[PDB]
Amino acid sequence: LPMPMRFRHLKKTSKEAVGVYRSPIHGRGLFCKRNIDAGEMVIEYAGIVIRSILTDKREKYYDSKGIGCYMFRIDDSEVVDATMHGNAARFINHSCEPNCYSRVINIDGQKHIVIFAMRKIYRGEELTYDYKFKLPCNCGAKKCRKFL
Ligand SMILES: Nc1ncnc2c1ncn2[C@@H]1O[C@H](CN(CC[C@H](N)C(=O)O)CC2CN(Cc3cccs3)C2)[C@@H](O)[C@H]1O
Ligand SMILES: [Zn+2]
Repeated sequence: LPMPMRFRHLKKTSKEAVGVYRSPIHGRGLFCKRNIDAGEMVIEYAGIVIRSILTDKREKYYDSKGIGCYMFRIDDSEVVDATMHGNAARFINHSCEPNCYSRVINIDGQKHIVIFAMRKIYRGEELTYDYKFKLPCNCGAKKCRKFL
């Protein structure tokens, strides 16, 4: 189906497809509640598209209030701040053998970060994507890069 058609009514279907639980990779993670077909649009990384130059001061503010800072870097100029207006996608952990990938899509003039299933994902599995950004990696994959 064309990309703009696939983006419509994710809020309703993502509440039934995924859930947030403790993760053995790190803290909390996103897990699937039912089998997700390969190529399927899982969830949007919801939040506010902000200027990248403002992330340093925004993260400093959040850290000073004891509020966890959830951000997804679009490019050198833009970042999605999911701290206040986010959804369950903000808990997606990194893996060197991910079952998901991130993409910046443009729907009716507006930018959205969406998560796609790279293979069929089975009930109970944690959803992961490759983070592009040393920090030690705990994905546990055979072909682990050992750092994020
Ligand atoms: N494969 C990995 N191996 C090791 N560490 C990982 C991996 N993959 C995600 N990580 C960590 O997770 C952060 C990305 N986070 C994803 C969700 C996280 N699991 C959460 O519970 O909130 C979001 C940031 C915001 N921080 C809030 C905090 C809660 C507790 C301590 S800090 C976590 C990353 O920057 C890392 O520090
Ligand atoms: Zn890894």
